[PDB]
Amino acid sequence: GETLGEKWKARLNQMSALEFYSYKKSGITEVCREEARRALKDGVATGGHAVSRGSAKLRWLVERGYLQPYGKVIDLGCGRGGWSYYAATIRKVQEVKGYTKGGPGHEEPMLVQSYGWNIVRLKSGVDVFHMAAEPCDTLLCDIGESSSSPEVEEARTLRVLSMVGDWLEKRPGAFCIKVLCPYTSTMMETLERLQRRYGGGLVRVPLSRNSTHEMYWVSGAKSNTIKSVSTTSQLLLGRMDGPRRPVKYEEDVNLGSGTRAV
Ligand SMILES: Nc1ncnc2c1ncn2[C@@H]1O[C@H](CN(CC[C@H](N)C(=O)O)Cc2ccc(F)cc2)[C@@H](O)[C@H]1O
Ligand SMILES: [Cl-]
Ligand SMILES: [Cl-]
Ligand SMILES: [Cl-]
Ligand code: NA
Repeated sequence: GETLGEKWKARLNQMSALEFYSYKKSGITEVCREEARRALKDGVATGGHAVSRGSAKLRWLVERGYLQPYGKVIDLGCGRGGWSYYAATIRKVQEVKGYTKGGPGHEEPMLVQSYGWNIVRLKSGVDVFHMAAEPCDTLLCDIGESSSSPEVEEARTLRVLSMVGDWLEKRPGAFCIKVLCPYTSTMMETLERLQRRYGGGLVRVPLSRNSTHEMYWVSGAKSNTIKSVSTTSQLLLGRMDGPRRPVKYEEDVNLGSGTRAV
């Protein structure tokens, strides 16, 4: 039986360019990035700006208690560093190590001086699938590239989750892991097994675009896998009908400036 998410994906692939353009942000939550983009383009490192939209996504989770970062944070797939720099502002966090592949077509770490920047070490040139897991207190991972093929998205998600398992075996107390494809029958079974083994639960972040079914597996959630995924599928399906709905806005995160004592 085709799941609601698989029905959503088939409809998404049937949309014309114009339908997709109007659908992808219909009714979502967004931060306005115009000020940060201008400041970062002008080389301003001290204005508090987030380096990417990722800081707002992690903020949404942390402010609601979906995880409580602390201690040594490892950020797999850090990109420019939006999760790493947000984590560095958190009182209980004491060290942030981000790893990202970089190279052609992939974002490099951005060096800025938001609050806590001196406890952040971002390393490019690192493929985390070839990296030995190391102990940490908080494990973050934001890897997963969209594909028009749900079979490709499932294969990519299984690859991420297999890799993350090696890190979870070190028993971090807090975690946030992107799940690109939660919506196939096989994926829901896999995620249920992983929740039984490592805990946590799935949450949909409302800053995600309607064009992806990504959910985050986070240590502070506790929810039925099938219900949480199906509720998201129905939400995304419902937004395909009717008029385009307005975007809702937070102000972009401001991460301040200055160093931290450690
Ligand atoms: N195997 C990999 N090893 C290391 N880094 C990788 C690997 N595969 C992908 N990446 C990089 O992961 C980043 C994913 N970003 C992270 C955003 C970050 N949390 C922030 O807040 O700035 C999200 C993402 C972007 C594009 C996309 F298509 C899928 C995910 C990227 O920089 C990858 O190069
Ligand atoms: Cl990715
Ligand atoms: Cl991927
Ligand atoms: Cl929950
Ligand atoms: Na690059």
